[PDB]
Amino acid sequence: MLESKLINHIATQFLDGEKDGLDSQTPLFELNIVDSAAIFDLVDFLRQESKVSIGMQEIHPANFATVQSMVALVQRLKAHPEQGGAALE
Repeated sequence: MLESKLINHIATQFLDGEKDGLDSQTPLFELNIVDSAAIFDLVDFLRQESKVSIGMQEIHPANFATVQSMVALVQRLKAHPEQGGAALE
């Protein structure tokens, strides 16, 4: 249900608080519903819950194409200690 919590978050600012075309298993790319702008928000949600950091370099919608894409993107960096902080404080 955590996967629908990241949806309804931006579904407010994007869809007037309605869920249609935008959900976890729904193809965010094929329907083009979510912008790359809201990816930055979906990031904060995932990295916060999973207690990890991700770099802006890795923050792009290609990796957040669906729930199964974005979940697995976090799962790869989970095995890393520290990453993303390149030329950044």
